[PDB]
Amino acid sequence: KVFGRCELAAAMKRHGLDNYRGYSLGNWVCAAKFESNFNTQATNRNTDGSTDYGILQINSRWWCNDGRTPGSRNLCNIPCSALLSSDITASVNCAKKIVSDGNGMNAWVAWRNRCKGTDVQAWIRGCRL
Ligand SMILES: [Cl-]
Ligand SMILES: [Cl-]
Ligand SMILES: [Cl-]
Ligand SMILES: [Cl-]
Ligand SMILES: [Cl-]
Ligand SMILES: [Cl-]
Ligand SMILES: [Cl-]
Ligand SMILES: [Cl-]
Ligand code: NA
Repeated sequence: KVFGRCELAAAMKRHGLDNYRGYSLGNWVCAAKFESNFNTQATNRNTDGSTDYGILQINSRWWCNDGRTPGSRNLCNIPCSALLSSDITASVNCAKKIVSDGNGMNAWVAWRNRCKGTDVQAWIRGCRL
């Protein structure tokens, strides 16, 4: 599924991601924009052989099982395919773990490089929330 901007903001808020660990909703929408362009089915293969999955491009090195990332963990206790669903529950619940791991949203390099320090409220501007 390719979410609309405000549609995704609303779904993230319903799943409790707004201000989670102090990160306002616009931070999460901005991250999803640059990770996946709001496409739940996005996948991308990393140089180390791991793969990133879903709207927040969650990595199989640590967070989900795909059966093809040697030496990896599955700390969200999910198949990586669950991160591609039109229902964002699994991605949100796993993102909550990731953002709590110590480095906050810097875990998403694209958030650090493209969202951090910017006017992230623009990503939710105009949305009925
Ligand atoms: Cl689509
Ligand atoms: Cl957009
Ligand atoms: Cl915001
Ligand atoms: Cl594996
Ligand atoms: Cl594990
Ligand atoms: Cl699995
Ligand atoms: Cl949803
Ligand atoms: Cl980047
Ligand atoms: Na894994």
